[PDB]
Amino acid sequence: LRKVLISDSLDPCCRKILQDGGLQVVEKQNLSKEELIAELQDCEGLIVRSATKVTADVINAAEKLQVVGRAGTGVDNVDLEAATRKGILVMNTPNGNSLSAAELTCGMIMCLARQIPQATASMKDGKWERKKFMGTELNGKTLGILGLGRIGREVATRMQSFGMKTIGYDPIISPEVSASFGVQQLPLEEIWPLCDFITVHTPLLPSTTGLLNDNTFAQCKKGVRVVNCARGGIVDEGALLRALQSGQCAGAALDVFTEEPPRDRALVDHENVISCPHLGASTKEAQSRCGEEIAVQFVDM
Amino acid sequence: LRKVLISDSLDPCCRKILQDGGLQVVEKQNLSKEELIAELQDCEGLIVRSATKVTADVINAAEKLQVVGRAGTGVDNVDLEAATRKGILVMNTPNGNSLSAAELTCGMIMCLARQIPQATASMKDGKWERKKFMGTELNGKTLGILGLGRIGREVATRMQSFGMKTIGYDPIISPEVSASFGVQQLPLEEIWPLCDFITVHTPLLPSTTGLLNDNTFAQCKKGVRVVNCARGGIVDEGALLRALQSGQCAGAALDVFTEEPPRDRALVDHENVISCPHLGASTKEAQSRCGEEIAVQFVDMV
Ligand SMILES: C[C@@H](NC(=O)c1cc(-c2ccccc2)nn1C)c1ccc(C(=O)NS(C)(=O)=O)cc1
Ligand SMILES: C[C@@H](NC(=O)c1cc(-c2ccccc2)nn1C)c1ccc(C(=O)NS(C)(=O)=O)cc1
Repeated sequence: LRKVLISDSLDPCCRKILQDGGLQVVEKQNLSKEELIAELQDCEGLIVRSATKVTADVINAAEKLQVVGRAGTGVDNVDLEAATRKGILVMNTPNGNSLSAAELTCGMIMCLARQIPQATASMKDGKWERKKFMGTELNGKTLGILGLGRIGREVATRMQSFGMKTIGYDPIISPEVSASFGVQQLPLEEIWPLCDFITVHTPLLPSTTGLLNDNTFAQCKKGVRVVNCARGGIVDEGALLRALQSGQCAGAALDVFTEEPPRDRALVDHENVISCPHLGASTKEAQSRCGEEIAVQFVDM
Repeated sequence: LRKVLISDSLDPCCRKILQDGGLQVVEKQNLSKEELIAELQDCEGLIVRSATKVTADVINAAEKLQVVGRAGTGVDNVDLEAATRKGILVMNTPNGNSLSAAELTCGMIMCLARQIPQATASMKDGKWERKKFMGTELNGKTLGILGLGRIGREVATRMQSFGMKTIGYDPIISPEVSASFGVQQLPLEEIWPLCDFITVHTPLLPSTTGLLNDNTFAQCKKGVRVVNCARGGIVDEGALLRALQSGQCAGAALDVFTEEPPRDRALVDHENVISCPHLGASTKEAQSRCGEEIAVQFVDMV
C-alpha cells in the first residue's frame, strides 16, 4: 500500500515501476534475519526472488507486512502457512517465465525427435553411432497440447512453423480462442490416439495430477513421445516408466519431477529420457520479466 | 537399363518404384569388394547410401554399369573420376534431406541456447546443478544464416516463429528473394558483429572453406554461438577451438567434421561443444524420400 522492500537480485525496472505507481521502495540484498526484520518494520510489501527465505519468524516480526511478492513461478522459499495465518497475501509472476518455458519445451520436442543429448554423450565417449540415433521428422506429425494458456499457445505457434499438426484441450480456454492460434480442441478421450507427441502446460491441481497415467498411456498411439516442462506430478512417473519399458512411450523429456531433485533415478537413467534440473525459468530475460511483472502487480492493487 | 542392385539398406519404396518402372531389383547389404563386383556383372544400375564404396576397381569390373545413384546428399563414397572416365552417370537426391537437415539445425540452436545435452549429462551423473546453468531466450536474438538455399530458407522460417531476427548472405540468392522468406541480406562484413547465433548452409567450395576463421571469428560479437550441420571444414576447426577457448565463441554445435569420424578430439571434448555423428539426413522420412527420389530418377532414365 505505501512502502516496499526489494530483498533480492532484481532488475532495476522493478524499482522504477513501483516508484512510478506512487510507492516508496528500499533496495537491499542477502540480508540476515534481524537485518531483514529491521528493514521490514515500516514496509507493507516485500519482494523476493530465490535467495531470501521468508520464514514464520520473519513474517511474525513484520507486523505491517501485507504482501510477499516472489519474482518467479514457484513459492518454496516463502512460508505459505505462516503468511496465511497473518492474513498476508503471497503473489508470484507466472507470465514472466512463459517465453523461456515455451522455448525449452520446443527444444525438448526437437531433442525427442533427433536424440541430440544422447548423441552428444555418445560422441563425448569417443563413439560414432549413426544407426542408433536414427530419428524422426517433425513435419506432418501431430502434437497434442494439454493446457492452452500462454505457454501452450507459444509452444503451438513455434511447432506450427515445423509443419506439426497442433491439437489440444483446456477446460478454461474456449475452442474459439484456441482456434485463433491454430489449435483445434477435441474432447480429451479423442486426443490420446492421434498424437505422435504430447506436451503438458497446466498448473498442478488435483484435476491435473496424473493426467498421463497407465490408462491414458494405453489409449496413446504406440511410440508416443512425452514432454513435461510444466510441473512434476502432471505425468504419473511410475506410469511413464512402465510406458518407456514396454515401448508404448518412445521417449520422454522432463524438466520437472514430483520430488526435486528426484531420489528415484529410474526415469533420469532411462536411455530414452532427456532431462534438465528445472531450467524452464533459467534465463536472464525471464528473470527481468518477473522483476517487471511483480512491480506491475503491486501497483495494480 | 534392366537390372538394378541396391547395395545398402533402403526403404521398400525404392525397390517398389523401380519394379513399377519395369526394372528387375536385387537388394543386398554389407557386401565385400568381391561380392559387390559379382552382383554387378548383370546390373546396369547401382543404388548406394554411404557404406558402399564405388571405387575405380568396382566401376572397371562392372562392364554393364550405366548409372550410380546415391540415396542422399553428395557422392564422397563414389569415384567421380572413374565414373566420368567410363561414361557412367552419377545421380544423388539432395532435396530428400532438406527438411531433416533444417530440423536438426533448429534443434542444435535450441540445444546451445539452453545447454540441454549438458543438463541431461549432469542429471544422468546424479547431480542437481540448477545454479550452474543459465540459458538464453531466443526471442529478439539475431540469427545469421550463411547460405540461403532450401536448408537455409527452412531454418529461417522455423526460427522466425521464435521471434529471432534472421539475417544472412548468399551470392546467388538476391536480397529481394530472401526478403520474401524473411531473411535480410547484408554485406558479409556487416553480418558478423550483429549475430548472437550463426549457422552455415553452403556447399563446400574454395570460397567457403574456413568461411568462419580467426579473422571472421574476431569480427563476431563476444559470446557468439555457431552451428555447422552443412559440411565439415566450412567452419575452420582450429579457429573454432581457439574461439571456444578464448570465450569469443560461447558454444558450437557440430554434425559434420573435416574427418569422419574425427580422430582429433579437441572440439568434441570441449564443454561448450554439442555434437552428432553426421545425423543431418538420419530420419526414417528423409531416408524414405531419398530412396523414392533416386528410384524416380532411374525410372525417368528408362
Ligand atoms: C488456461 C489455464 N488452464 C488450466 O488451468 C487447466 C488446463 C487443464 C487441463 C486438464 C486436462 C487436459 C488438458 C488441460 N486443467 N486446467 C485447470 C492455465 C492456467 C495456468 C497455466 C500455467 O502454466 N500456470 S503456471 C505458469 O503457474 O504453471 C496453464 C494453463
Ligand atoms: C543457394 C546456393 N548458395 C551457394 O551455392 C553459395 C552460398 C555461398 C556463401 C558464401 C559465403 C557466405 C555465405 C554464402 N556461396 N555460394 C556459391 C546453395 C546451393 C546448394 C546448397 C546445398 O546445401 N546443397 S546440398 C543440399 O546439395 O548440400 C546450399 C546453397
